[PDB]
Amino acid sequence: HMNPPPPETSNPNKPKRQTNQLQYLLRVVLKTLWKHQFAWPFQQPVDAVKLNLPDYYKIIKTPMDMGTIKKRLENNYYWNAQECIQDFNTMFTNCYIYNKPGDDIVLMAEALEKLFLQKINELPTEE
Ligand SMILES: Cc1noc(C)c1-c1cc(C(N)=O)c2c3ccc(C(C)(C)O)cc3n([C@H](c3ccccc3)C3CCOCC3)c2c1
Repeated sequence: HMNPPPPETSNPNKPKRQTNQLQYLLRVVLKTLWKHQFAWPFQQPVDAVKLNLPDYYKIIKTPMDMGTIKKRLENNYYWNAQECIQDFNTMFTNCYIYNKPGDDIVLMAEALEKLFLQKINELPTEE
């Protein structure tokens, strides 16, 4: 079994705009989650080959990780903040679907999600 290529993070055909919400998602949300004590497994795609998980990419068809989110924000890949919020939600839901409730990785994802939800509640109004 092989890992798939990582998610796309740049498309120069996609229109680009800088908004206070997108700036907040990179400088505040992504930065805060990146620095969390439990963030390291979420900083790059699930390495199914290294971890010998041949079923991971049979179950998870929409993989997502924070390394991908960081690059999509830097590349102005998202036109609206909701597309970015969806990617974080996909990353958390993937972890919950693949792993058993109560497993260490799930507890780590739940701690990151609690922090994420706190920062999203503080999402600034569109300027
Ligand atoms: C995120 C995420 N969501 O679902 C999974 C599935 C993951 C996910 C993603 C990755 C990754 N980015 O490659 C890694 C990862 C990378 C390297 C290592 C080494 C070789 C240093 O030991 C262990 C790793 N685990 C463990 C695991 C290994 C196998 C099964 C479950 C957990 C976790 C690590 C945190 O402490 C609880 C155990 C990962 C879990």
